[PDB]
Amino acid sequence: AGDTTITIVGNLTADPELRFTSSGAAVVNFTVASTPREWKDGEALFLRCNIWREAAENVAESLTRGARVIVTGRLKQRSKRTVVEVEVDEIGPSLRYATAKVNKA
Amino acid sequence: AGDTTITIVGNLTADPELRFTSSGAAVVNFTVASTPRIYDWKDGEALFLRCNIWREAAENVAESLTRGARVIVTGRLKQRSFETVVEVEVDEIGPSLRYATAKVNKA
Amino acid sequence: AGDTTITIVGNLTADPELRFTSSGAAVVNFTVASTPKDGEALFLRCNIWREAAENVAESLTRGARVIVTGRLKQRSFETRRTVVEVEVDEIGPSLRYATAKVNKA
Amino acid sequence: AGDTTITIVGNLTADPELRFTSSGAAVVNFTVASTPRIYDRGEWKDGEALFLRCNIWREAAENVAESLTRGARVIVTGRLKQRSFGEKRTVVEVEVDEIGPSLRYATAKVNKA
Repeated sequence: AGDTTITIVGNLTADPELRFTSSGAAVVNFTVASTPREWKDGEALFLRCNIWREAAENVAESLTRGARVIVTGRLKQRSKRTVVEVEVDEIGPSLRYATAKVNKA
Repeated sequence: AGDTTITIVGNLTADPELRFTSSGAAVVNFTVASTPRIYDWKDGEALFLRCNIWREAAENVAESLTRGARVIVTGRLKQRSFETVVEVEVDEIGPSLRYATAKVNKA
Repeated sequence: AGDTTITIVGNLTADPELRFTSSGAAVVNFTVASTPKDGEALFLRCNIWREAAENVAESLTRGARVIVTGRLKQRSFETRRTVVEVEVDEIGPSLRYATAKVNKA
Repeated sequence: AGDTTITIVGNLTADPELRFTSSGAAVVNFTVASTPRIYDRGEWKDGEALFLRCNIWREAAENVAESLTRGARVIVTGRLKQRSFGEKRTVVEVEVDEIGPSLRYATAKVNKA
């Protein structure tokens, strides 16, 4: 029934925006700034991603603005206007230019 | 220096419209209607992704595909300026033989 | 859990191997030759079943350029090992260098 | 011209193994244990574990060695290569492009360079 999956590597434009909903389900919305083609150049891409629950909490606690992340999910369309968003499936900080102490839970 | 590659499986919303550009390069723009099936089964809302395929690959698509067609599309996400949108820079495309057959003609 | 999905583009090394089971279920096994002209060819084995399998067998032939999606799987030939295969989910002929007449079912 | 990029999510089977080469250029080899969760009747079912060998080079390799440990849940992107390991057997590996720790079950203190 058709589907989509995407992987992107980019930087958070700002610190993780935490909130909750009527359930008590943790929601974070953040944008990844990715610029294609380090040599040459592209035209910056801004993708909005949404991550939910446990994962959302951990994201908020761990990542900050400018952070270089690796994101996976599907594409989703927002609502007379449409916008493409990412239903984050997994996300983590790229260890290409950084280190991290990891804490299991 | 991030980057972003995507793969989608959908149906063309309409026959491929072939066009061109200042250089000569054939250009085809089309939309893929993809409807993800969720956990609960449930068929969540339809997605409409615009895809651009250029040069020869574009020509072949225009010749081969028609509306309704179930396709398999790979590429990268790109933004065009508003005042914006997300589009696919198709890298490869082809008709999913999940519900059909095809007579393939190399060049 | 874990994401083991993959998409690949290559050519079929040979005409697809149709075949059947006690059930009467169709199984095709074929190999995709992909070269990452920086290279060194990669040979992935792919298995596709039922209806889709039948369609492939009828449509595709050796040398064919295809677009394949599925998950990596690991199979047994464990002597003195394990091999990686693709559980094809969707497959089509890449229109990059060819045309095709579609005919839905 | 072929496309062999892949993304996987799994857990390191063991602590990252750092080593170098003729150059002094760093190299890490590790394995990711991924187990897909297959659906039939329905009801979840796991399914046979996959073990993919990944190689990551240079500064990224150093960072990995310093940050990650065995059991760690990672997100790896890269390309599949074939090498030559019945006498000369062949084995599919990942040329890691980008890697990081999945924040799905954990937090991390990130520190740039």
